[PDB]
Amino acid sequence: PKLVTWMNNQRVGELTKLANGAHTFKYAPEWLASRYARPLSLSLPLQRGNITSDAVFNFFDNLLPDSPIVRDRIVKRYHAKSRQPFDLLSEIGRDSVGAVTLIPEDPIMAWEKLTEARLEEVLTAYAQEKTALLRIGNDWCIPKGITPTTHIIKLPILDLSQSVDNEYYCLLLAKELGLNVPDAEIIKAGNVRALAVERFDRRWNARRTVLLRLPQEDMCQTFGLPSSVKYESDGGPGIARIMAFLMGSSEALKDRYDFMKFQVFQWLIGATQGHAKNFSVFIQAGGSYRLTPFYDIISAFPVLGGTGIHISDLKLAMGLNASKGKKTAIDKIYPRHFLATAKVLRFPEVQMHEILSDFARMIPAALDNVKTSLPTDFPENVVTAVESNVLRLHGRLSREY
Ligand SMILES: [Cl-]
Repeated sequence: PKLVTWMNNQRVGELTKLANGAHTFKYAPEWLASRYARPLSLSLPLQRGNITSDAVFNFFDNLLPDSPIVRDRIVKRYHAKSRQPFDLLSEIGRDSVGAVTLIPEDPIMAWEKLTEARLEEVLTAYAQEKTALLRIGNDWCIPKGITPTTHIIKLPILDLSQSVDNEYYCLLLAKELGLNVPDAEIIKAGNVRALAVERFDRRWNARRTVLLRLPQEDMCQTFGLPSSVKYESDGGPGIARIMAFLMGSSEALKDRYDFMKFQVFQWLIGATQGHAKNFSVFIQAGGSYRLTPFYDIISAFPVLGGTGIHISDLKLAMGLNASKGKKTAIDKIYPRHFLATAKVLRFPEVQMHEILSDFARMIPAALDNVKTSLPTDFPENVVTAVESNVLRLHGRLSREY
């Protein structure tokens, strides 16, 4: 009942599942002795004894997809012993988010190039269902052994049939507006259209002979919480808890500014799904941390008017301060709410003003610039929907900034 936990080529410790179902973790002495040792999670601090808190089960369970439907698929695909976490990671824990590599108790870089036909096949087998591949030059490949992947691959997902184009667009816009986000590309293989997002939890060495995994954990993990409480309405962290947390980042000022800037950005693009698991931090040597780039960005604008949903129904996953409580409706949110929030969280008014004024003058040019990076077959309705609504909200920044 053990899975050895590795960080690149270093043994970190072991995950054990006792006979009664309890999960425990124990760091390896060689790991702890390193003057550069870092915990697996800020919720699992470095220590010599057996860790038995719920933070253990929660940390590892948060490495898996949230969806029971996706988990059944995983058990079926690898014939996993059960749907239980320990058993799923026994099958797919070799390459996961961050740098944790889980290998059953019972290297050289190598890979296999895939043909367009083969790539189409691989992708047609896949909250949503996502996989990962290794990019070598302009070819998509399957890594061999412990060789890591470099890109998260997402398939189309309320008609969220254009979620691939939606996210591509949002990521391009975020980058154009100065936000820290991964690059992405729309890949076409036969009749499949998927989004390949470059992973920021991976890094090639200078000579390109070794691809390293970078340790990171999302906000539920960092707080020892189960994925079940990822939404603030369920007791999960919101802007206040995360901002407080970021005070201790090795890049406090830049991370708080970036996180606040991103809240304004989600509001402008109608991103209604920015829950706690959509934020992560890199865990660095010694246990210090800093915010990773932003990810999993999708606009709810292209889904408007569909199932009868109006713009008035769009709500931010993490609310802002309101005179009498919180402000969550994108359609009712204005700059005063961001400034009121900045104030109570001790985020400088001058910085909040800069963020608002920068979007005020840059949005129109950013929207035009993004168009050159869209493929000829990009769905116009997505551009139309996001563009018109972003400009509509952007007007509110101009009637003051
Ligand atoms: Cl509201």
